[PDB]
Amino acid sequence: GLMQFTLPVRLCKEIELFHFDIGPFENMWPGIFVYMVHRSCGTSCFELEKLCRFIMSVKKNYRRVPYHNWKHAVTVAHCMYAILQNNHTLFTDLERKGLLIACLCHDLDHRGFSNSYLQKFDHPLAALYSTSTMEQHHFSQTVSILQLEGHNIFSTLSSSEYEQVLEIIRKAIIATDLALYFGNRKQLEEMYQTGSLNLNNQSHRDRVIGLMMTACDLCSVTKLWPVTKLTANDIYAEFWAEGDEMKKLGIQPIPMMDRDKKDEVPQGQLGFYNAVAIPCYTTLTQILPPTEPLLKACRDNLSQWEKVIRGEE
Ligand SMILES: Cn1ncc(C(=O)N2CCC2)c1C(=O)Nc1cc(-c2ccccn2)[nH]n1
Ligand SMILES: [Mg+2]
Ligand SMILES: [Zn+2]
Repeated sequence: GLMQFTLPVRLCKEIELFHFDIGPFENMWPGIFVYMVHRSCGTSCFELEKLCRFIMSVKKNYRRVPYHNWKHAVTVAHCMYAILQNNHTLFTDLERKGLLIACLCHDLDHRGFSNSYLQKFDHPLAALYSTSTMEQHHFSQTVSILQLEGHNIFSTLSSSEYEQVLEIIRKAIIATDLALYFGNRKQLEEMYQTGSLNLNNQSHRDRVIGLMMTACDLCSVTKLWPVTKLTANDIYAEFWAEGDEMKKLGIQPIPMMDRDKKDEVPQGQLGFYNAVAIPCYTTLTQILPPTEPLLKACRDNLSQWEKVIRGEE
């Protein structure tokens, strides 16, 4: 109870900033996550023995893939921490509880293949979940781990509070399906411009949390350029492996996943920043102004990708 998690000074200070990188020391990430729960939610909102066991079961159920791994989990959770600490009073206790866990669990048991590749492979999961295939699976994995003996970190919540947090986590994880992101941000864009946006309206809260989830999920594009650039290699390592697997199924993959179209990557990044990331953090900044540093960082990294194309690196 009187046991506070602490971090060395440089991390103590930098972890508060949107552009924080959690570092190459795997064994520190659990500690970094508990630190963030303790500062964001309180030291009393999870029994440490149950939280510690839950975290390590979540870690065990992430695969050793190049991008969709335990490091991605904790990175996405840190960006959510930075949003929550910069927008203190907007979020309920159950939202702070739910969303950090949502983020940590949001890619549980990812194989490093898209929903598209599962459907074309005809993977069993694609018969069980026709749309948002991996995302329904990640929610299903989250519930399984919550039901392991001694893992139920929500045990001391009322029956209704418990149902509310799992509903928050499910909507949060479903929203990381980027197919759902485009429609969600359009709706939020209209709602904000027309003045109809209302955070007392639950359906509107749900939309805002969906956007926050997209923003945290995409957060490699909001880092120092060397983090962004080197994370991009991991991202493309999964994409090219999927492109390889599409070729094995007899299907020419989209250029994004073709290791033969490596030359097209800089331009594909410009597309991605202009079509997905910049609009995401723009709308998020309008709805939550203290998240402006994510938009600024994203624009700086676009400008770095423009320099790669111009041959200035
Ligand atoms: C940076 N980042 N973060 C997440 C993602 C992303 O889409 N994710 C995470 C899994 C789904 C990206 C990304 O690079 N997306 C791209 C690349 C190209 C692209 C298009 C044509 C040619 C080359 N590349 N189009 N979209
Ligand atoms: Mg995902
Ligand atoms: Zn993710």
